[PDB]
Amino acid sequence: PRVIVVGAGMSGISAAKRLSEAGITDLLILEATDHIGGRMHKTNFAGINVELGANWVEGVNGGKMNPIWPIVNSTLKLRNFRSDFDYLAQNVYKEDGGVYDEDYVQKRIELADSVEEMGEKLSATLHASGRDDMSILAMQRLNEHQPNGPATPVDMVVDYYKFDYEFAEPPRVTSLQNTVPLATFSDFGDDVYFVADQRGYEAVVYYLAGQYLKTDDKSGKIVDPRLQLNKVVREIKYSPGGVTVKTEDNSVYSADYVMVSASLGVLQSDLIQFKPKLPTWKVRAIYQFDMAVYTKIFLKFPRKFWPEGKGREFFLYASSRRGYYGVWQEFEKQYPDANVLLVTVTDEESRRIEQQSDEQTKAEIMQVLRKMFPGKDVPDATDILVPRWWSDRFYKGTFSNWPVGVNRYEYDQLRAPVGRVYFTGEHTSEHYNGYVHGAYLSGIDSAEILINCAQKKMCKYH
Amino acid sequence: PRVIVVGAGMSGISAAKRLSEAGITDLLILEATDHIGGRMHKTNFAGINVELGANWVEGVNGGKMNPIWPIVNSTLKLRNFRSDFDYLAQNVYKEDGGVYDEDYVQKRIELADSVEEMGEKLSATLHASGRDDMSILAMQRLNEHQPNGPATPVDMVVDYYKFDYEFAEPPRVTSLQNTVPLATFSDFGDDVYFVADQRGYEAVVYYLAGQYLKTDDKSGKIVDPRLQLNKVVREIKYSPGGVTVKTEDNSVYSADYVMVSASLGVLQSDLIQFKPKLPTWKVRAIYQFDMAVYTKIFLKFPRKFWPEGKGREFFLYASSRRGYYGVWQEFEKQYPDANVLLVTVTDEESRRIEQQSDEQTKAEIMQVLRKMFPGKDVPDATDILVPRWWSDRFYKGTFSNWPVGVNRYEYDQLRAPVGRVYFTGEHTSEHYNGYVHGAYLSGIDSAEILINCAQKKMC
Ligand SMILES: [C][N][C][C][C][N][C][C][C][N][C][C][C]([O])N1=C2C(=O)[N]C(=O)N=C2N([C][C]([O])[C]([O])[C]([O])[C]OP([O])(=O)OP([O])(=O)O[C][C]2O[C](N3[C]=NC4=C3N=[C]N=C4[N])[C]([O])[C]2[O])C2=[C]C([C])=C([C])[C]=C21
Ligand SMILES: [C][N][C][C][C][N][C][C][C][N][C][C][C]([O])N1=C2C(=O)[N]C(=O)N=C2N([C][C]([O])[C]([O])[C]([O])[C]OP([O])(=O)OP([O])(=O)O[C][C]2O[C](N3[C]=NC4=C3N=[C]N=C4[N])[C]([O])[C]2[O])C2=[C]C([C])=C([C])[C]=C21
Ligand SMILES: *[C@@H]1O[C@H](CO)[C@@H](O[C@@H]2O[C@H](CO)[C@@H](O)[C@H](O)[C@H]2NC(C)=O)[C@H](O)[C@H]1NC(C)=O
Ligand SMILES: *[C@@H]1O[C@H](CO)[C@@H](O[C@@H]2O[C@H](CO)[C@@H](O)[C@H](O)[C@H]2NC(C)=O)[C@H](O)[C@H]1NC(C)=O
Repeated sequence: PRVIVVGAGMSGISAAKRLSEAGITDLLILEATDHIGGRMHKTNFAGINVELGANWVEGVNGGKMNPIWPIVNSTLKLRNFRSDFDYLAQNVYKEDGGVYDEDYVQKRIELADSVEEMGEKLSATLHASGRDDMSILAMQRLNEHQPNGPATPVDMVVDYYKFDYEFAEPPRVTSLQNTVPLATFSDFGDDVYFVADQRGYEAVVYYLAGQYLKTDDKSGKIVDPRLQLNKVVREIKYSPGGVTVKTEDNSVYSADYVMVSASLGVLQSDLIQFKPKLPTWKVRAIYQFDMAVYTKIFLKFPRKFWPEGKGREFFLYASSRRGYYGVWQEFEKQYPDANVLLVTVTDEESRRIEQQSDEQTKAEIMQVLRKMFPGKDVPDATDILVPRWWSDRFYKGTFSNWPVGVNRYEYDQLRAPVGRVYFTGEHTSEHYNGYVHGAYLSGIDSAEILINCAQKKMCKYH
Repeated sequence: PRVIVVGAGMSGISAAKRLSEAGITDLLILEATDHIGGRMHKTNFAGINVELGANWVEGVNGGKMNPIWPIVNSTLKLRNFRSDFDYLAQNVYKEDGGVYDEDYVQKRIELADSVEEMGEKLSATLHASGRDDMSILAMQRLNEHQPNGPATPVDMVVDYYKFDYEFAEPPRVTSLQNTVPLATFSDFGDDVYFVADQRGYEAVVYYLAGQYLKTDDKSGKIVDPRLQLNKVVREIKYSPGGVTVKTEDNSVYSADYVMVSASLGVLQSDLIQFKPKLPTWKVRAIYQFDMAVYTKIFLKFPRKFWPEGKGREFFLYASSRRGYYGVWQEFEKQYPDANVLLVTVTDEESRRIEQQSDEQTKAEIMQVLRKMFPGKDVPDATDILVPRWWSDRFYKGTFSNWPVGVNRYEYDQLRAPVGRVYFTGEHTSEHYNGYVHGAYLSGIDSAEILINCAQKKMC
C-alpha cells in the first residue's frame, strides 16, 4: 500500500515509522518547510540556540514511562534540567517593585492548589460523555464560593501560572474534565525537564526519522527520497479507490491512503483543500476545538540585573492586568552568563503582540522590568526574539487546548478518518493532546488504525 | 400564608405584588439598602441624575409588547430616546489618532453581522439538550474558517460592541444556543430606548410598589410596615414546616415561605447562609451560571471637545488591548449642555478598575481621550463616577450571562425552589435573563409557582 503522510513533525515522522514497522514502506512524507520537527524547533538567538517551540519533556518520574524521556535522557543524552517550582512564593513581584512577603504568597498558592484538588475530585465523577463538563473557572467559583475566580494581582498571576502557562488559554475557557487532573502528569509523573541542548529538542525527531529513513554516512543527513521537504500540500482528493495529493509547486502524487499531520490550526485555516469537502460533522469538530498560542519572548541584556541562586529560575510579575508579561524564567543553568531572560505570554496578549513590532514589545517589557527592579540600573535589552507561531501559516498557533463545549464524542469526530483520509497530530491524542509525547503517541495510534484497515481489512472506525 | 421576600429590587417588588394580587398579603419585604429598586438606580452626577444601573428598555416595536414599555412610555411618561446605532461606521477611532475610513469600517461591521446571522441559523438547529452547543467564538471560527475570531483592533472593538456591550462577557465564554438569537429582541422588537428622566428608570419599580404597598398621601413615600429597609438578610433557616430569617442587625423573622430575590452574584457569595445548606444540585447550578459586571464610568468636562451631531451619539475606541475603554456615548440629546461622556467597560477591566482609585482611572481615561482627539486641547475631566457593583456585597455584579456549558435544564434549576425556599430575579427569568423586563416577569412567575404550591397544593 502506498501512503502519503502530510507533515514531518513528531506525529508524522512517528506515524511513518510505525507504518514502516508494519512493513508499509511505500511511503512519501511531504513536509512544507525546509526541515523536519515542526513545533519542536530551535533557533539562534544572540549566539545561543533556544527553542522556539516545545521546551520540556513534561511528565517524568511517575508510574509509567513517558516514551519521550528515554530518548531524550538516555538515547540521545540531550542536556536538560528538572524544573523546580517550589520557591515561587519568594519570587512574586509587586506591580510597583519588590517581591511580596513569601508567607503571604505561599498561602495564596496553597489555597489555589486546594481548590484545584477539590476540582480533581469533582472531575472524576462527571459523566463520561462530557455532557456535565464545566470550565475550570466555574469549578473555582464553586469551591471558593465567590462570583469570580482569582481577581487580585497576586492570585491572578498565580492562577495564570497554574493554568494559562500550561494550557495557553484561561481557566474560563478550558474544560475541567479534560484537564484537571491532567493525564500527562497522572500517568507519567509530576516532574518536567527543560531541554537546553545545542542540538535542540528536535533531535528526538531526527533520531526517530533516522530509524527508518536513509541517511548520509558522513553528514548523517537524511537522504531518503521518501522524505520530500519544501513540499506544501494544498489539496487532497480522495475516493473509494484512492487519494491524490497536490502541492503548491504543482507536484501531484497518488497513494492508497493519506495521513494528515498538520496542526489543528492549519486544519482550521483551510490551507489544505479537501475534495470532496470534509463532512459537516468533521468540519464542526475541527472548529469547535481550540488551537492556542504560547509566545516565548526571549530578551538579551548587556548585564544581569535580576536574582540568581536557589529558587530563582522562575519568577512572576503580579500585574493588575491579567496575563501581562507575567511568567519569567532566568537561565543561570541553561545558558550561563548569557544574560538572557524569557517572558512567556499566551492567547490575547500573544495575538496582540504578534501584530506589533518587536521594538514596541521590547519597550513594554522594559517598563515592566524597571518597575520590578526599581533599585537596579536596568539596561535596555539589546536583542529580543518574538516567535510568531499564530501568524505562520504552517502552524497557526502552538498547541491545542480542550475547551468547555467539546464533548467526548465531538473530540472523537475530530480524530476520525474520512474515507482513505486519516488524521494524526497532538490534537488527535486521546489523553495527551497538546504535548510532544501526545504527538508521538498519536502518530502510532493513527498508523495502527490505518494498518488495520489496510492489512487486516478492518476499515470501520468506531 | 406569611411570606418573606428578600430584596426590594424589580423582581422582589414584582413578586410581592403578584402575591398580594392572589390575596397573599401577609408579606414582609426585607431590603438591604436604604431604598428599593436595586439594579435600577440613579444618582446625581454633575448636577444631573444619571443611571448607575439599567438605562434602556430593550426590545421595543416588535411582535409582542415588552411589559415594561407601556409603563415607561405611557403610564409614567419617563423621558426617553430610541438609540440609533446606524452610524457607528463613522465613529470608530484609531488607537493613535482620528477615525478609520468609514467604508472600511462599514464592511467590517457587515462581515461581523453576517457571521452572527449565520450563527443564528446554526443555533436554530442545535438540540434542546444543549449537547451540541458551543461558545459564540467557536461559531465565529466555524463561519469564518479561521483558528481565531476577530483579532485586529478594529474587528475586536466591533466584536466587543456587538456582544460584550450587550452581555458583559466575551463571546468565547458565551453560550451560542442561549443568546443567539436573543428572545428579548426576537419577541419584543429590535429597538432600545434610553431612559433619561430625572425621576429615574427606578420610578417603574416605585410605581409598581405603590400599587399595593401603603404610601403617605402628602409625601407619596411608601410607609407600609410590610416594607423594611436597611434589613440585610444573613441567614435563612428552613424546615418542612416553615422558615426563619435573620438579619444583620439581629432581628429574626418567621414565615411560611421565603422568596429570595438577591442577585446570582449575591447567591454565589455566601452573604446569606442557608441552614441547612442548599443541596448539591442547587449549588452547582448556582456556581455554573455567570454573574457579569458592566461599569458605566461617567465623566464631566469643563467644555466639549468631541463631535456632536447626526450619528455622533455612540463611538468606539479601537485599542489594540481588547475591551480597553472601548465604547463611548455622548448625551447631546439626553443632557444637553452637560459636557458629560460615558465610557463603558465590563468583566476583567471592570474588576481591575473597581479595584483602583477614581483618580487612577481618570488618568487612564484622559490618556485615551487625548489619543483620540489629538487635534484638540482636551481638558482633564472635572469629575468622574465609577460605579462599583462587583464590589458591592448586595450585588456582586450587574447581570447574569449564560455561559457555554450550561443547558436549559441546568439553567432552570436556578429557578427551582428548595422546600419552602423560593427564588426569583433576572437570573431565574425563563427567556429574558439579564434584563429589567426579565426581573419583572421573573417576579410574577416565581410568585405564581409559590401560589400554586402554597394555595392549591400543586407543587
Ligand atoms: C505541574 N507543574 C508543571 C509546571 C509546568 N509549566 C511548564 C510550562 C509548559 N508550557 C506548555 C508547553 C510548552 O512549553 N511547549 C511544549 C513543551 O514544552 N512540552 C511539550 O511536550 N509540548 C509542548 N508543545 C507542543 C508540542 O510541540 C506539539 O504538541 C508537537 O510538537 C506537535 O507535533 P505534531 O502534532 O506532529 O505537529 P507539528 O509539529 O505541527 O507537525 C506538523 C508538520 O506539518 C507541516 N505542515 C503543515 N502544513 C503542511 C505541512 N506539511 C505539508 N503540507 C502542509 N499543507 C508543519 O511544517 C510541521 O512540520 C509546545 C509547542 C509550541 C509551538 C510551543 C511554543 C511550546 C510548547
Ligand atoms: C439589537 N441591538 C441591541 C443593542 C443594545 N446595546 C445596549 C447595551 C445594553 N447593555 C446591557 C444592559 C445594561 O445596559 N443594563 C440594563 C439596561 O440598560 N436594560 C435592562 O433591561 N437591564 C439592564 N440591566 C439589568 C437589570 O437592571 C436587572 O436585570 C434588574 O434590575 C435585576 O432586578 P432583580 O433581579 O430584582 O435584582 P436586583 O435589582 O438586584 O434586586 C435585588 C435586591 O435585593 C437586595 N439584597 C441583596 N442582598 C440582600 C438584599 N436584601 C436583603 N438582604 C440581602 N442579603 C438588593 O439590595 C436589591 O435591592 C442592567 C443592570 C446594571 C446593574 C447595569 C450597570 C446595566 C444594566
Ligand atoms: C537521566 O539520565 C542520567 C544518565 O544516566 C541518569 O543518571 C544515571 O543513573 C544511573 C542509575 O543509578 C547511575 O548509575 C548513573 O551514575 C547516573 N548517571 C549520572 C551521570 O549521574 C538520570 O538518573 C536520569 N534522570 C532521569 C530523571 O531519568
Ligand atoms: C411613546 O410614547 C409617545 C407618547 O405618545 C408616542 O408618541 C404619540 O403617539 C400617538 C399615537 O397616534 C400620537 O397621536 C401622538 O401625537 C404621539 N405623541 C407625540 C408626542 O408624538 C410614541 O409613538 C411612543 N413610542 C413607542 C415606541 O411606543
